[PDB]
Parts: sequence; structure tokens; C-alpha cells
Amino acid sequence: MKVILLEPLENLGDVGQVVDVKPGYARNYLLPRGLAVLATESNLKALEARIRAQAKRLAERKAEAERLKEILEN
RNA sequence: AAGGGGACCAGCCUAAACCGUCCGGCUUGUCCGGGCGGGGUCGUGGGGCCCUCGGACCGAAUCCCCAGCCUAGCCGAAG
Ligand SMILES: [Mg+2]
Ligand SMILES: [Mg+2]
Ligand SMILES: [Mg+2]
Ligand SMILES: [Mg+2]
Ligand SMILES: [Mg+2]
Ligand SMILES: [Mg+2]
Ligand SMILES: [Mg+2]
Ligand SMILES: [Mg+2]
Ligand SMILES: [Mg+2]
Ligand SMILES: [Mg+2]
Ligand SMILES: [Mg+2]
Ligand SMILES: [Mg+2]
Repeated sequence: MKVILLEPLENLGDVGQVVDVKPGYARNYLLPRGLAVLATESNLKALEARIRAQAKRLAERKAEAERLKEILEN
């Protein structure tokens, strides 16, 4: 069963990663303990859209910095 | 059971795509979710979106009025 990890998990996976676990593990351990969420379409969208926003918010620095770098060094 | 002969006769509304709006969630957005509104309803497949050409007749199973009918009655030939 596919779930999205809200935490890095020892020898399981990394935060934001989509891993495959047994239904029981997810429902009776991972989910209730806030350690993961079901890889449903609705938050696979949410997962992706946050990856996208972060990549955008990163690029805005590397671009804004580089613009600052243009001023300096000259 | 099909088919044939008859009785009756009538076909519609949604869900989803896409759009709008409100509400709240938090993990801040081009986000997810819940309302509601628009859109859409089909098998010669249909619908959405994007271009591109073209801008009155139908009509309820709802509502209103009316006739007609029911719930009392009345006239009615000639020893
Ligand atoms: Mg028959
Ligand atoms: Mg017949
Ligand atoms: Mg008859
Ligand atoms: Mg017919
Ligand atoms: Mg809000
Ligand atoms: Mg939703
Ligand atoms: Mg929405
Ligand atoms: Mg909505
Ligand atoms: Mg088509
Ligand atoms: Mg109707
Ligand atoms: Mg009499
Ligand atoms: Mg008499």
C-alpha cells in the first residue's frame, strides 16, 4: 500500500517519499502516529504542488542572488 | 423467450471534465477538502477545453383559470 512519509524513517524511506507498506502497518501504526499519509490522488497533488512551490521558492533565490551578484563583482 | 396481433403511449434529471464563488484545513498555495451556482447528460459515441464560421421556434409530468364530473335536488304526456 502506497503512503507518503511525513518523516524520515529508519530503513523505510525519506520525508515526502512515497513508499510501499502492508495495509496493517499503515492503518494501525504509521497513519495514527502522524508518520505518514495514504498516497491518495488528492494529497499526491498536494505533495507535488509543495515540491513545486519549494523548487520555485528556491529558484527565486538563485535568481535574486545572481542579480545581486551582477551588481557586485562589477 | 424472440417474433406477430392489440391496449396505452413520453420521456427526463444528475455524476465527472472545465469555470465561478463562499466556507476551513495547515503542510501556504497555481493547495487539498466541504457547500452552492454555472456547464453537461450521450452510442451515427457524447461531453469538456481551445481556435474557427452561424444568433426565433419547441415546451412540461409544475402552477393558474375554465369547461366537464361528484357530493342535495327539479320538470315530466294521457280516463
Ligand atoms: Mg413481446
Ligand atoms: Mg407486439
Ligand atoms: Mg381498453
Ligand atoms: Mg414509445
Ligand atoms: Mg481561506
Ligand atoms: Mg474537492
Ligand atoms: Mg476548490
Ligand atoms: Mg467548489
Ligand atoms: Mg468527442
Ligand atoms: Mg419534468
Ligand atoms: Mg313528477
Ligand atoms: Mg303522470
